[PDB]
Amino acid sequence: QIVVGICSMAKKSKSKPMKEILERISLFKYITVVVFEEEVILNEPVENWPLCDCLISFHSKGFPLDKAVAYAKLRNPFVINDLNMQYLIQDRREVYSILQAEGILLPRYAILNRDPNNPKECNLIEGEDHVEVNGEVFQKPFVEKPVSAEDHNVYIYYPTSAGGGSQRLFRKIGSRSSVYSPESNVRKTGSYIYEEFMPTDGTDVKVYTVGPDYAHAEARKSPALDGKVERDSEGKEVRYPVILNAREKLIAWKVCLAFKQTVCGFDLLRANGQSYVCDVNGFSFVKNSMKYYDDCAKILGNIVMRELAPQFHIPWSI
Ligand SMILES: Nc1ncnc2c1ncn2[C@@H]1O[C@H](COP(=O)(O)OP(=O)(O)NP(=O)(O)O)[C@@H](O)[C@H]1O
Ligand SMILES: [Mg+2]
Ligand SMILES: [Mg+2]
Ligand SMILES: [Mg+2]
Ligand SMILES: [Mg+2]
Repeated sequence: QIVVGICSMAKKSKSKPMKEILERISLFKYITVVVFEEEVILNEPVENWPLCDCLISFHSKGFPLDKAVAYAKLRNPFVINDLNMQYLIQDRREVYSILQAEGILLPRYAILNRDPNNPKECNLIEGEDHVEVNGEVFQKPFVEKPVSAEDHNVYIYYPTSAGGGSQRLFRKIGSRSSVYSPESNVRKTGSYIYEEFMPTDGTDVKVYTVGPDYAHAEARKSPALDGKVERDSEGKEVRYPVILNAREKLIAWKVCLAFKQTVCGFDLLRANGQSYVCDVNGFSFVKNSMKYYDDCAKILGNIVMRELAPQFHIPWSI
């Protein structure tokens, strides 16, 4: 049988969507799924990791990407989500750089790099209602994102005309995804991307690809101006229906290919009659959609069969 190896932290490998999708992939007659134990990933050298013919592997906090890369070099499996690109996905500067090169619309932005080596170096000037970054003016409202994509402490600064202060976003704690601060001055230490605030209807469009020709999208309330998480009478976070237009289906095709991540999530801001990518997250599954589980598993299984059936001498059509 063709072995599909799953290599990620246990929180990811044992998540409900993963388990649901792996169940369905296992339904393919000629595929066996092997899920790598976290103790093995963390503690064993790659020479002892299980064999696989196709590798689905992805970084999250604590994951040794260096080892996954070394495993792939050692065993040369068919890789679903490219491993080296996952270093770049961790850095918002690298993400924005790739997006620009693909001709993908994104917010106007400037990178402020703080090198602690040089103290004479100053590339940001702050005024009451704007910053100047590398000589470029960003009037409030603007967004300030840590260069680390894993750092979810993204701030938004309000104009004096709106009451000033700032909204501090963070990884969702229970009932809140952000909070207002009276602080009107930008952060003094660290490197950041400053970007123009894009006016939307108050929602984010979340896109989930499974290869470049399949994209699932849904909307959620933005944490931008209000941190209170919306919850249904059951208890789940409230989501809204979305159908991607032609332009957006093309954005999805480009993002999937440009980052070499078969399974990829990214965010769109629908503003001023266009759609702007603000964030590229890499490996991401939809939660609580049976149709997504069905489609994702079928697409992945078909990708594996198409690629590997020939060398395994398995009958397979188109
Ligand atoms: N330029 C922008 N204009 C308007 N809203 C923005 C802008 N940039 C980010 N936002 C809002 O702030 C949210 C968080 O920014 P985002 O870049 O997604 O941060 P993140 O920390 O990478 N979040 P996550 O999706 O959990 O990985 C977005 O979902 C938008 O609601
Ligand atoms: Mg099977
Ligand atoms: Mg993708
Ligand atoms: Mg995001
Ligand atoms: Mg992100």
